[PDB]
Amino acid sequence: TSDQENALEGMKAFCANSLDKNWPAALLQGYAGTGKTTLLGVLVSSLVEKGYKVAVTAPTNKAVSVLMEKVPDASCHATIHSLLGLAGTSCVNDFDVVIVDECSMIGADLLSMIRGRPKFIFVGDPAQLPPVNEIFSPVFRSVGLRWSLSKIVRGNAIIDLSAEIRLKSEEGVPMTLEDIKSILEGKLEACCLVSALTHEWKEGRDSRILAWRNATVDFYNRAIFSSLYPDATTPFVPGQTAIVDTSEEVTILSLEFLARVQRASGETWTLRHPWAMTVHKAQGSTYDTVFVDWNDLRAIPSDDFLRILYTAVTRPSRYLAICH
Amino acid sequence: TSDQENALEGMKAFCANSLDKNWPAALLQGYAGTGKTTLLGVLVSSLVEKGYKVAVTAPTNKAVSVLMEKVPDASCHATIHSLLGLAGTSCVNDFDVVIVDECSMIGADLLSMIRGRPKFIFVGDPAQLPPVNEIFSPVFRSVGLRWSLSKIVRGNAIIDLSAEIRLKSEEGVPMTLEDIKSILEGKLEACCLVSALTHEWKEGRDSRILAWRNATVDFYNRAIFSSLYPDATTPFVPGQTAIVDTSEEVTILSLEFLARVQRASGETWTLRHPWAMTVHKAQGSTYDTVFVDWNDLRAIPSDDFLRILYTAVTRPSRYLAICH
Repeated sequence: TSDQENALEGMKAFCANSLDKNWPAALLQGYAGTGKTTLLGVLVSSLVEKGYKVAVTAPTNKAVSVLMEKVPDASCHATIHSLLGLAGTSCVNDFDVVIVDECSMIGADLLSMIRGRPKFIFVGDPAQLPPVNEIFSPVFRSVGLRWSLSKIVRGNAIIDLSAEIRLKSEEGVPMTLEDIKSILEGKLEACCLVSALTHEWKEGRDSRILAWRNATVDFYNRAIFSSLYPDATTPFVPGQTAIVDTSEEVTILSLEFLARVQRASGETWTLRHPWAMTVHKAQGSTYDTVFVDWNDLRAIPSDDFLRILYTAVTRPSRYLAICH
Repeated sequence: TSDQENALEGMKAFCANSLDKNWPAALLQGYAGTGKTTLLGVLVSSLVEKGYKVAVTAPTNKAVSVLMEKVPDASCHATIHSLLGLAGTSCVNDFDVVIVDECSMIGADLLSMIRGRPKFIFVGDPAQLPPVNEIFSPVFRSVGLRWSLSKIVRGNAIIDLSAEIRLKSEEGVPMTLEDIKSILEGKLEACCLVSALTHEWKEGRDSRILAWRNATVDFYNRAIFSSLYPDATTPFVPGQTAIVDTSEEVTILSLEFLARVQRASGETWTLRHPWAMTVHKAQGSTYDTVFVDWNDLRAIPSDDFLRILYTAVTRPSRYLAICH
């Protein structure tokens, strides 16, 4: 690869203090289909082989949960709040290299309290949404070392649609459903809901709908709750997966204004459906195969488009479907 | 070079339509001492040798005047307002490649009316000041192709001070005059005013002082006017160089509420001293050897520092001096 190895060779030397010292920063800036989360495996493998103490970190629990499968050579997979005790005790000084991930939603306060003795590396995508009440992630305003990856390298349709969306974003012509149909013809990786994903859930596979909030994702969740379990005697059902750490999926083991929440894998404890949801809560978390409701994203927004569509087309891992 | 050739190979192919089409954008993002204005010579030479019709453009007349010496192989060195007739006639369609320069001060309106049939390439530095009433240049928010250069490659002191300023910018420790003295000891490329640069002007060399405005650059200009010409019979003197196109130096040939302004080189016509000036008006324009008044930049600003100091240390070409 052209950009990938250039970005790697130089981070692999900035970590080893080959460059000038007192630089506690870096950047990657990959778009999609680039090794924005692929070259990190090689980097972490090399650093562990070098004898360092690396930590792979993410702002959300779902992102680091994915990273566990993506990066099986790190040491302290944790949330950004758990490596510094921000909200137990800060364990950051025990590490030599910190590799932050999905930094596109990282707020300014995280940069303010990201200080530490190890070398911090940031990974993000400038084409995704910025954090709430904030227009462009401050990590991209980094004045120190920088790197950039702008390709779609490696017969695919999940990322080709995102590339087309980005292409139409930099020029004035908008993107309308006829363009979607004309680009999604023959690829057959898109189907350009309630019963379909209910049948999916009967088989076991779980999906989601990337609609807006406060008006759609409750009507698009109560229907699935009624259809999947015909009898509704309790707000939840044993064996169901639930949502709220932050934005972490939990299992349900029993009930009773009382409930039970099996957290993590084996951690049972005591104390939001996972089907209908919003693109904002989707940022950073893949949620596997997902369906996209075009009639919601096209209707209300008029300026954020081509950026809401991005970060919504990149969520699915193998199957995407747009419904009109 | 590592980053330079990677940035070149890829622009040299995006221009030739080797990549995907309908991408009317690019980026370079060099800091200082990088080939942010050096690899452009090679690029333009290759494109002219390829048979294209390239145009080297800048938002200010001083920047393109410098580019004429830096780039002697272009075809239509002009202001950004002259290649599109924004304010005669737009000549942009006659060109195949447009290479914009010093894009760090380019406003959003320039991106809005930058549309055209040729392929537009943007060059800028994220570490410099943003355009007025605007926090971060929209060109860096480009979603299309991107490139980055972050080095100080190629016993020098004019850019080493800027590198140190940037290094102190990304961490919480500020930079104070004792640090300036400790870094500027033995380098002897800095002297860490009125009489000194008046003696400079008697010899012929002209310098400047990068102070603030509305309070300092008038007292720091009237004194030089009185000292350089002991008798003050007219606001200007024949043979003097003057300032205000926009931010373009002109000569004075005669006077008479009447005057004469020899514009350009040979263009005589009819109708701000060049000594004391502001860092804002300094952006993009080198103004050769310059002196920097530390007591002005240190006193009033408290947040913009390390960014006002940048774009003020990079203005001089061969000699820098800081006075306290």
